[PDB]
Formats: sequence, C-alpha cells, structure tokens
Amino acid sequence: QIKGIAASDGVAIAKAYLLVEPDLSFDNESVTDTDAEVAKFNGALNKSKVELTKIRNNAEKQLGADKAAIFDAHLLVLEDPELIQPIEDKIKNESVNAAQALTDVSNQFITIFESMDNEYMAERAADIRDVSKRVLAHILGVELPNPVVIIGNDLTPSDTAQLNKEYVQGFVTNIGSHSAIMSRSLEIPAVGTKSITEEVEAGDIVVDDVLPSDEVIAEYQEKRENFFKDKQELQKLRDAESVTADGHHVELAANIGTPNDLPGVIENGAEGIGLYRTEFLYMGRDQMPTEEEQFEAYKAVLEAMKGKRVVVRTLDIGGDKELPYLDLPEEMNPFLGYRAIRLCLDQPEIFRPQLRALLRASVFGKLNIMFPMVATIQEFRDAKALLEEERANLKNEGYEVADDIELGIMVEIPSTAALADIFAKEVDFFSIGTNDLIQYTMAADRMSERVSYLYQPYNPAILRLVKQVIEASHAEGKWTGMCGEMAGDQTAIPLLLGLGLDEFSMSATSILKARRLIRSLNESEMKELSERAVQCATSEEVVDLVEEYTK
Amino acid sequence: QIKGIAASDGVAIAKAYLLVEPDLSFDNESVTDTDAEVAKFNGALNKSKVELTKIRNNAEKQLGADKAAIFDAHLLVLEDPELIQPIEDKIKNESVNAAQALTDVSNQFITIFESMDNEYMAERAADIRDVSKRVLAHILGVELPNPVVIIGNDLTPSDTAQLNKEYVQGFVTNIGSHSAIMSRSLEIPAVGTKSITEEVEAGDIVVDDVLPSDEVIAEYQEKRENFFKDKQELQKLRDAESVTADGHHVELAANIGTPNDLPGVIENGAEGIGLYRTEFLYMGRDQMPTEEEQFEAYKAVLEAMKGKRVVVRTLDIGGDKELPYLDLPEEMNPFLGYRAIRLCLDQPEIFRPQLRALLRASVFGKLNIMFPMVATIQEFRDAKALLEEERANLKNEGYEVADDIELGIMVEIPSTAALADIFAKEVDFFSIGTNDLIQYTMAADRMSERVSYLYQPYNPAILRLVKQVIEASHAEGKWTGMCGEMAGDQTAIPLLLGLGLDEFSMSATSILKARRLIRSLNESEMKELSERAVQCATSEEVVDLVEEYTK
Repeated sequence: QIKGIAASDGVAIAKAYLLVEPDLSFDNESVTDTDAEVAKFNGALNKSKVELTKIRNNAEKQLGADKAAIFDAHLLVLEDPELIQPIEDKIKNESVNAAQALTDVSNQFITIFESMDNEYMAERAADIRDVSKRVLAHILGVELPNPVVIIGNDLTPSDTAQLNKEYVQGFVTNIGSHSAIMSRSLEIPAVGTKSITEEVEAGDIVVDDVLPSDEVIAEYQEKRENFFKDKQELQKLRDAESVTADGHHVELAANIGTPNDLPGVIENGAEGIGLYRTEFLYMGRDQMPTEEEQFEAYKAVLEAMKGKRVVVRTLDIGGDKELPYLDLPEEMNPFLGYRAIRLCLDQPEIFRPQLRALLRASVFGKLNIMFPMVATIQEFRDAKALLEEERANLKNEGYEVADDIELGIMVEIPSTAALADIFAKEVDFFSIGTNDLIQYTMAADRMSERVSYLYQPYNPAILRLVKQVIEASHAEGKWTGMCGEMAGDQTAIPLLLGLGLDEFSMSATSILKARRLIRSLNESEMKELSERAVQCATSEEVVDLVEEYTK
Repeated sequence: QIKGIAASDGVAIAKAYLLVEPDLSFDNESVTDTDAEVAKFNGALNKSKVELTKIRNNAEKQLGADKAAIFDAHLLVLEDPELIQPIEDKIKNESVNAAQALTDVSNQFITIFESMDNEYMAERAADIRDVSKRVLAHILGVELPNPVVIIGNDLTPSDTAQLNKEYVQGFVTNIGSHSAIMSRSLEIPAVGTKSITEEVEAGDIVVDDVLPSDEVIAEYQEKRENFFKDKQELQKLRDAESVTADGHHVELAANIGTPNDLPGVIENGAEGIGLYRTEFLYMGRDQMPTEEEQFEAYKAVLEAMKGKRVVVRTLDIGGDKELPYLDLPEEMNPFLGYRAIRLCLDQPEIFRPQLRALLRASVFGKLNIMFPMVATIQEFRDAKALLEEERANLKNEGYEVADDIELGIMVEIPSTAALADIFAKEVDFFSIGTNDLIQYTMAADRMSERVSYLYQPYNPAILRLVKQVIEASHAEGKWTGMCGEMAGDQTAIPLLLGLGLDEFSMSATSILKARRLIRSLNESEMKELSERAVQCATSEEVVDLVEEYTK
C-alpha cells in the first residue's frame, strides 16, 4: 500500500509484470567441448535474432513506425562479423564459456566506442550493451522482460513501450516523470511509490495500491464500472438534446478564439458558436489583418458548423495590449477607456476590413455579429450604419451578402442593462459577457487579486441585471445568450435556467457536464430558485439556495 | 466705441475723470521781483502740503491704513531744508523763476539718488520727482488729477486709489493688467481700448463704451436696473425656502472639503452639508491624522451648522494618490481596485481613528456618516459593526456619543443601485455620488478625454438608476440625497425634482441659482418630465425634453 494516487485513472485489477532486470551474473568457467560451447553461443545468438525480428515487425503493425528502428539497430549489431568471430575464436582458442566470451569481447567494443565522445558512437556502445545483454541472458537460460498491471523499480521512457497497449491494461506503479507521463496519456490508471519492489510476487494488483485480497475484489470491480460508467454516459450526451427533465429546451454553444478550436467544438457536441473571439487576428503582429485573411477564417468556421449559429465578436481590445500598428496612449484605467467599439468607431480604417469580411463570409453559414463595449444606443446605431454602408459597398462590387444577419451587443456595461428594454427594440439579440459585467457592476478589476473577493458571479446584483436583459429581449420576441465563464459554471447554470436564458456558450470542455446538469433538472423548479435568488442580499445566500434546490 | 467688454460689470452712465497728466512745460524766464518769486514758490509749497496732509488723513479714514505712508513720505520731502533752501537761493541769487528753480534743484537730487542703485534711494528720487511735480503744477497754475467714469492712457496700479471709491462709481476704461484687476475687485464695470484718449471731453460715459447720447440713456439706465435686479433678488433668496411654485419642499446642502469652506456655506444659504469630503485630513502628509485632529475639524463644522444636517464621508482614496504612510501597489485600473471602504475595512488602523473621532464629534450637531465605494451589503454590515465596536469602546472610556447617528452609503457602484431595495432596509439614507456612478455605469473614466463623450449625466441609463435608488429609499421611509456635480446642474435639477430627490448638495456658489430655478418650477410638471425622460433612448432626447418643460 503506497501513495501517489494520481497521474492517471483508477481501478485496475490485473496480473503483473515486474520489469526488474533479472540477475545475469555468471562464473567464468572453463569448457571441455568448445564446439558445443560455440553452438551454445550461436543458439542464443539466433534465438535473440528471431526475438528481435519479432519485436520489430510487431512494433510497426501496432503503434511504432518510428519506434521501430532501435530494434533494427539492435539486429544490425548481431549481424556484425567483427563482433561474432572474436567471441567464437575466444570460445575455441581460449576454451572459456560463451557467457564470458560474449561479455569480454562486447566490453572492449563498449570501451572503444565511448572514448570517441560522439553522440552516435555512444549510441552504438549503448546498442551493443543492450543486445549483448539479450544474448547473454539466453546463454544463461534466464527469461527476461518482453511484450496485467505493470510494476517496476524506476521509470523507463523506453522500456515501457515494448508491451502491447492492448494487454497492457491496468496501471504502472513504479517508485518515482517518464512514468506519470504516459500514465494519463494511455488513459490508464496509475496510483510514485518507493518500497513497492516488495509487494506481490510475479503472479499478483489493484491500482485505484491494493495487492490481492480476493474479497474486496468486488468493491473496486464495480467502482470501476462507476468510473467508466460516468465517462461513458457523459460522452453519450454528445448528440443528446439540451433539455430539462420537464421539457424545457436551451442551446449549448461553444466559445472559440480561432478556427483551430473547431475540432473541440464537434467532439463535445456544441450546438453552435456563441462567441468567436477575433483578437487573435490582430494581436501579435506588426500590420493589421487584411479583409481577405479575416474572411478565410470566418468562412472556415461558418461552413464547418453546417448552418449552426456562429456569433462573431468584433475587435474587443484596448491600450493594455501590445498592437504596434495603431497608437494608443498610456491610460490610467484602460478598462474604463479607449477600447473595443470605441476604438473601432473612432478608427474605421481598422473596423471596415472586419465588417466587410464578416458581411462576405455571411453567405457560408448562420452568422450573427455582436459589438463589444457598447454603452449607448447611439454607439449601436453608428456601428450598424457602418455595417450597412459596407453592405451597400459589397453589393455594388458584385459580392453576395446574406440578408438575415442578426446584430446584437455584448452586455457588459451596466448602463446597457439599465436600458435593456430600449436596446431590445433595435437589437436582434443580447449576449451577456459576465466576465466584464461582474467587473463593471461590482467596480472590481477582473484581473486584480486584492479585490477578487468582490468579483461575485452569484451576487443578487448580477442575477438581477442578467434577468432584466433576458426579460427585455423576450418581450420584443428576441433572444439572449451568455458567453461569460458563468454560463459554463455548474453553480450558475441552475440559476440561469430559472432566469430563462436561451443560449449558454462556453469552452468546449464544459458542454457535456453542463448538458448533464441541465437534463437532471426541472425548469419549473429552477424558475422558483431564481425568483428567490434575486431577492437575496448576499452571494452566500444565493449559493445556499442553489445547493438546496440541487440536492 | 472700443472693445474689451469684460473684466467687470456693465452699465455705468456717469461723468468722467481723464487722469491724463497735464502739460507742465514752462519757459525758463528771468524775474524782476525775486521776493515775489520766492513767495510764489513758498505759496505753491504750502498749498501742496495742505493738499497732501488732506490726501493722507482722507486715505486712512476710508480704505488705506497702509496705503497712507507714501503721502507722509511725499510730505517729508517737502519739509527737507536741503531741498527748499537751494531753490530759494536760486530764485534770489540767480534771479530765475520758481518753476525752473524747483526743477533744476530737484533734478540734481534725482540724479544723485538714482546713481546709488539702492532699492530705497531710487524710491526717494521717485518721491522727489512725484512731489516736485505737484509744487511745479501749483507754481504754473495747472490743475492736476486728485480725489464719475474714470478714463486714462495707461493702467496705474497706484494712481487709481486716490479717488474715493464712493464717488468712484461707474467704470475705468483705459487702453491696456493693473486696470482689469480692481475692475472686478471693486465690483464696478469695465468695458482694454486703444484710441479712447480721444472720446468725450472733460465733461462726458457709459461702460457696459458709449459716450453721451442723451437719447439711448434710458435703455442702459434700465438695463442697469436689470443687472442689479438679478444680483439682488438672487442674494435675497439666501434665507428663502427651497420650494417649488406648487409647494414641494427640498433641501439644498453644500459640499465642502474643509472647515475653511464654512464661510461660503452661510453666505449662500445652504440648509446643511451633504458632503464633507475628508481626504484633506490624509493627503499631503507623512503621517496619518490623529483621532484628536479629525475630531476638532468635524466638531467645528457640526457646531457651526447649528443642528443642520452634516453628512461626513469616510476616507475615499486609493493608490492613484501619494500617501507616504501606507503602501499601495501600482494597480492597472485603480478606479476598479483597492480604495475607499475597501482600504479602510482591510486596514482598520486607518479607519478606527476616523470613526472614533466622528462618534465623538456627533454630540455637537446633527451628524450623518456615509461610506464610499460600497458594492456589497456585507461591506456595509462590516463597516457598521466596526462603528458599533468603537461606539462601545468610547462609552467604556467615558466619552459621550449621540445615539441617533444616521448611516448611509454613497451610491456610485452600479450593483448598489441594482440592489437599492435591499440596502434601503439596512441603511438610513442614500447619497448618490453621480461623479463616479456615471463613470462606472458608462464604464468611462471621469478624468479621460478620449471618452468624455460617454460621460453622460443626462443619459436615460443614469436617470433610471437614480430613480430606483430614490424610490427604494422612500418605500422604506428613508431619504436620498445627491452630492455629485449633477445636483447643482441647471439641466439636471428639473429632472431630479421630478424624480423626487430629497436633498441636493453642491458647491456653495451654486445654491442660489439653483434655489431660483426650483422656485420657478411646478413639481407636478417636473414629475411628468421625468417619467418621459426615463423612457428616452439618448442623452440628446433627454436634453430636448428639459428645454421644453423649462421654456
């Protein structure tokens, strides 16, 4: 029973392996029948060759290709006549046994090859030493490791590969890395010991380190069908609908910041993209991104989502970021200054390329465009007018532009929530960016440590502003989404459901667990939780109410 | 008709003065009756002395005291025998007239005294030259200036004082200072000319520069009874109530930042102090202010207001300010960080001295304590608990502490407005600090130029948050005040009245004009203006509605 119960999964229950290198010690004896001694050596030699030729071929046809070149090198050594002949001649002319004959001759090679200090000649001496050990073991009749719950002294980042990952089930508990690496990589169990070298015999274990009992072999056995159970039923929801137990439907979209995030979107079952952050196109470069370059990236995503909603956020950046082209002064409170839509409306030369590209990409999918940092109705109107201006420009140039592009704002500035009903008439949708709404509403820097205690996503104040935005959009027949981390928060989800949020958008690695929660919930019950939640005074009271309705 | 119609008031209509130095040129003649010529000189000498002795005495008994020492010096010169005798001897022995005799002898003195380069010997030569000119004028029979609408070539910061400020009514239009200074200082009119030296004769003007017409002398005459009319009826409201034409009562308090602001509070008719900023006690020093020092300053004001409400704001400061004692890190967005109540609750060693002093000072007047930057209900509760803790401490030490000290928060963080109804139960009052509420609600730095266009006090969003705070306090039987510049804004006042704000607090120099506006208004009509105002979409629409209801 050791520790280090991490690095990988749990519950293994298999045999063993013990990669401990056997005792290949021998006494330098003298032989009577040298011919027999030479045949003995030649027999171990060939046995080693068929062994290697089996290891090689059975490494490529599994999971090697490039891992199968060390064995061909191992094999090349054994074909070297300048190695074999000296051994045989020693057996004959010196009348010593094969074991020492092999060792003596191979040692000389090891000696000469390491004193060359070449990165390869030291590799050669390493191959000789490695294969010489194989023949020698055959020569002495000692069965050595080769391709169960593996267990070894150290952590070989080369030895742990020979075995077939298939039968290589269970775990691999050593004693402290090269072990904890493939531990989680092979998706197996682990459980960094020390005195594990004296556990069970060669027969044997149970990862989770228990080894055996034959009694409590049922507890962990079903505890395994509890680990795979969750992971399986979870991924099974990949295509399942996002519906509450009582039939209430919601959409679970993903937040991405690059077309490279697309694979994670599909493998998690997102129902669309609620936030396509576009800063990656502008940050880390010396020139602004061209219309054509942005077009390609918007179109790629629109098309890849096959008609699913894709909400692109126009440039949301300010002076606190590098940006060599463009000259943004220092600023005392950048989060309260010249940034996002303020910068874009003030510098249309950086905004037009983005709007033209979006407009052009709109024909390849279901595109929604949202503006960040809008504080006033006139700012939305100016942005929209500029979008319409380039719309007309694109048509007079022959380009096709989708006519039903929904325009919204990302609610983050409190004044925007205070006027929800007014914006709800001119806008097509709202998307609550709680990361910044919490910040501005609590007047606490989302990145500051000294005041992080005021960054309260569950505070009644936040819930109330979220509610008036949602209710304001529904009254005008529109919808409201959320792309702030809150939307993927297990504690917030129950509340958002009750409040009536239409679409939740989050990192792809959260949709599944979120879909699970949403299914095991009653909207009628969540609605009640939210009505009381917005009547609380503190965040703690809100939390207590959520742990209550989600017992 | 010149220009420069500023520097002072308007509408004068008086005589003239023309301080132009007369022509004191004379021809060096020869005299027959030297005795008569000496008596002539002696006659001008004595006439000058009684003239000066009159100027001296009639300078102290008016507005001089320290201005009456130049004349005694002027007089001391004329008593100097080393000056007189040489003149007389010249008249007798050289047989030349007094004019040249005086000039010649005085010149020598001027010569000798200026070549000494002393700051005083040059002052002596200046006195001689100045008084020598007086005798000489008498000697030639030339009436010179002495103590109407003054007019002169230059701007003498010494000549313009001889005349009695009483008869010195009207203005003083020169040609370009030493003129524009006392222009507004004497509260007279002005109207920086150039070719004004050739205006009206010695008889004569009308400041406002018209001079005379005897026809349009009625227009400006009543236009004067329009200037003094406003200024008079305005100060008459010093003791008048702050009531709307239809009987709605409100309080007009003052905002101060030091006991030295007290005189302006009384002379403007403030009905109390709505904001006593306490930063002055902490800024610009190397040690924190002691309890005793703060006590003295709070008590002084409490007592001086004779039972009128005095709302003290606890320390409202953050890292963006010097503050040598205390160590506040750099911070990227200080307005969104460690400051005000956040700093005080985190460093009670700086907060307790302030609360103890306030508690102690409470027995000398009607004190209200309000906390700044409160964002959460728990922050108010923690501040209150700490106040109660020192309350108990002070009583167990023998100090007296008023039991009815009202506790409130300065609403500036949006979350605070979103939860108005909750705070309205635990707090005694609210005081809207619109300077920062506008900033956080519009997410625009109150001090930043590039985004000042978003600092919109009349934006519907701001009006709505103000309204929900006021309505929330009234429902709990409490009151709401406002100390942001908005409360003293002529455009905002009509709206605040309609919204039902109980107390307006502003710089003392605004209460009068504000009281005027409030009186010439119908609350029932203002209430209607506000209901529509909170239904607008833009600031411009709000403004248009105010110019409409205040035609």
